[PDB]
Amino acid sequence: DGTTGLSDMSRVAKTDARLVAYADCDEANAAIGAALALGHPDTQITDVLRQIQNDLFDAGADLSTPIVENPKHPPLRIAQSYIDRLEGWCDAYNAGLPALKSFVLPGGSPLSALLHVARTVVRRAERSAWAAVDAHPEGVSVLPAKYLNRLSDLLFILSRVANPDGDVLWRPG
Amino acid sequence: DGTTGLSDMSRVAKTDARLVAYADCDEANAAIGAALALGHPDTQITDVLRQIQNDLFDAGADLSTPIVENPKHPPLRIAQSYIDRLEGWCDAYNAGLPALKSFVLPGGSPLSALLHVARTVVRRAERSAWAAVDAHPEGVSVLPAKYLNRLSDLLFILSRVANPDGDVLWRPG
Amino acid sequence: DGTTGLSDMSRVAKTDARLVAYADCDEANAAIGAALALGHPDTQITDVLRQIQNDLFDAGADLSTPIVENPKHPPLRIAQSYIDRLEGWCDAYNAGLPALKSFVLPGGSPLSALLHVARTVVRRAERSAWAAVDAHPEGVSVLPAKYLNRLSDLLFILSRVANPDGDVLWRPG
Ligand code: B12
Ligand code: B12
Ligand code: B12
Ligand SMILES: C[C@H]1O[C@@H](n2cnc3c(N)ncnc32)[C@H](O)[C@@H]1O
Ligand SMILES: C[C@H]1O[C@@H](n2cnc3c(N)ncnc32)[C@H](O)[C@@H]1O
Ligand SMILES: C[C@H]1O[C@@H](n2cnc3c(N)ncnc32)[C@H](O)[C@@H]1O
Ligand SMILES: [Mg+2]
Ligand SMILES: [Mg+2]
Ligand SMILES: [Mg+2]
Repeated sequence: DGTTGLSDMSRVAKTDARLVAYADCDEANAAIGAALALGHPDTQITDVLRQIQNDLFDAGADLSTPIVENPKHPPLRIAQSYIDRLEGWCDAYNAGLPALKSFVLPGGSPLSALLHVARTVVRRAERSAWAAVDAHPEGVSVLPAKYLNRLSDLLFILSRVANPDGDVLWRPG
Repeated sequence: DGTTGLSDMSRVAKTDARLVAYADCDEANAAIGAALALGHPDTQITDVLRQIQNDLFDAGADLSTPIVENPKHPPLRIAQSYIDRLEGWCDAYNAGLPALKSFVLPGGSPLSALLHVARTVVRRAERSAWAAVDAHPEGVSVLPAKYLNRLSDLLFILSRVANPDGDVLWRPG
Repeated sequence: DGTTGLSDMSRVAKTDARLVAYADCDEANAAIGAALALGHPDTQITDVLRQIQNDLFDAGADLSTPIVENPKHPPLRIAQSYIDRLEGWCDAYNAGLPALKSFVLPGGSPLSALLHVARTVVRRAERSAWAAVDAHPEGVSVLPAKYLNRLSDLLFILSRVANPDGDVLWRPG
């Protein structure tokens, strides 16, 4: 006990950096599910987020599958197209937003507040994904971490779109 | 400052593995409290979850109390009966559920979404509980970690029971 | 990739203890935003929490700014006045509360449940803040960690104020 398996049945510590990486993707997936279930976004944002939840499972499958020279069967890996899709969504959803000069106090709607929670969890997942690469520079792909990086940018953008209180700004004083 | 006490007044780093373990049990307890307060489960599931919250405090008391040869007064420890009770709940609640072939996108009801959040926090708590044992193989009991392990199985089962959207499945594509 | 910048443009690992500290302040800020957006506290508690969200950004700016002998421009730092303000709020809000003899099961209202979630995240942020100091005893200030320490005391107090189920107590049995 205290051990479990990767996608290739390889035994691993429940403390393992790869497992912590795709476990945090799970936590991020749940956080996005909470934003959907309690924030009730419009149908278009709902479809975007549901697609991200699908992507996050693709990222966890990538992280749970060691990189090998020639595998038994082709592995599921994140690709740059995943990230370019997030970039496209960022541009579209950020186009109507006014310019931001300072930090925003997270909150507002249930949807915007929960998108902020998901943002911070996703960024925690990203930190874990980079720690997985640091531990296995040759065995772990960096695209999962790069996908999580841009996802937090998108979640921040969507949190602003969804906020009816507008941008409540941080006054350093 | 930066130090605190275990159950025996022993001084400990606020970074300590045992403290991180029972602190994550606290976070898991709060997550379950959110599922209750926002998901409004039926009275039967409410009683199950409230009992788990009670168990989690028993687990934290176990984790905060070093194992010693003969203690001043008898310690509160998790027992196999705690875990067998969770196993019994898993079987009962999983009996009516259809067979699952793939991963589920967390979400659906407020209750099912928040049970997914609690699931991922509990699994984070489990990882912390195993790290506590690794650091003190002789001083920390493994039953807290084993209880958290099966609790995440139950929370997954309950999340399916509570979901009115059924199982929204991950399409790897 | 896998690197980012502190407030002084210094390059840093996305695993860095200082970054993990002010990232957890962000997560705590979001958690408080969720309590506001879903718990709908009265106007007075709303103003207290919004002020704390402002303080947390001040703490993150402190943590992201290395301590130096004579800086280019004066840094934003947490002060004892921040903490004394939290102490004042604790006393006021705890005055009407009955004496507590045991642990409370987190939950109750949406507000009180989410204040418990925020409490546990803030305590996680505190642990991270102390780890930042341990890593840079001379470069990181301890007042951010001390502010987070007392904030968790206040959030516990407010969670009791907000709970309509009163104190649901842990029975170790
Ligand atoms: C990595 C991993 C995860 C990671 C990341 C997964 C991801 N993002 O892709 C995380 C931590 C998120 C995870 C979570 C869970 N997992 Co998991 N996981 C694994 C693992 C190791 C690899 C999965 C994978 O990525 N395969 C790669 C993809 C491409 O394979 P695939 O073509 O989709 O085929 C998979 C599915 O059909 C899946 N599957 C088949 N039947 C079932 C039934 C259920 C309920 C689930 C969830 C999956 C499942 O298993 C196949 C092989 O992986 C497998 C064991 C293994 N060695 O394969 C366990 C495994 C799939 N996990 C399992 C379980 C139980 C779960 C959890 C319910 C644990 C929990 N209580 O929280 C959750 C469910 C989360 C959710 N939303 O559905 C079980 C499912 C079997 C069962 N009926 O008990 C497995 C088989 C391990 C085990 N034997 O206990 N897991
Ligand atoms: C481990 C520990 C926890 C851990 C795990 C606890 C668990 N799962 O059992 C965690 C991190 C979850 C925790 C949380 C908190 N704790 Co604590 N904790 C401790 C500790 C170290 C041991 C508790 C224990 O498990 N005892 C074993 C069981 C079997 O003992 P028991 O028979 O139940 O007797 C206990 C209770 O009566 C309890 N108690 C007595 N009066 C009060 C009043 C309050 C408000 C609470 C919460 C408890 C409490 O203290 C007795 C001795 O432990 C004690 C200090 C110590 N050395 O005992 C502090 C202690 C109980 N904690 C304390 C506090 C303040 C809290 C928090 C409010 C901190 C916060 N701001 O979040 C939260 C409350 C969480 C909740 N839902 O109620 C205080 C309570 C005293 C007070 N009035 O200020 C103590 C005494 C430490 C201190 N002096 O500051 N804690
Ligand atoms: C530390 C830090 C944070 C930390 C802690 C911040 C804190 N608690 O104070 C955390 C992790 C919380 C954080 C979060 C984010 N940050 Co930040 N962060 C930094 C950083 C390194 C220092 C900020 C600071 O504390 N300055 C000290 C205070 C006193 O300075 P100030 O007088 O307030 O001046 C600042 C503001 O005007 C701010 N600013 C100016 N324009 C904009 C626009 C936006 C959208 C934001 C959020 C801030 C911002 O930048 C100035 C210089 O820091 C800067 C880069 C740098 N080297 O300065 C990036 C920076 C401010 N962050 C940035 C971003 C993108 C974000 C996030 C949106 C990331 C995300 N996707 O989650 C979130 C927003 C969180 C929120 N609620 O608003 C950007 C903003 C620029 C832009 N338009 O893209 C910067 C400039 C880095 C970058 N170039 O990518 N960050
Ligand atoms: C926006 C600012 O937040 C910090 N930063 C960058 N990436 C992350 C992450 N994944 N998690 C937390 N903080 C991060 C850096 O300091 C950056 O400059
Ligand atoms: C279900 C899959 O999730 C991983 N796994 C097992 N236990 C945990 C845990 N506590 N936290 C996160 N991931 C876990 C293993 O890879 C297992 O096979
Ligand atoms: C109240 C009890 O909780 C533990 N404790 C103290 N500070 C923290 C923290 N920031 N996070 C988690 N647990 C903590 C100590 O054991 C203390 O005695
Ligand atoms: Mg980034
Ligand atoms: Mg398990
Ligand atoms: Mg404290």
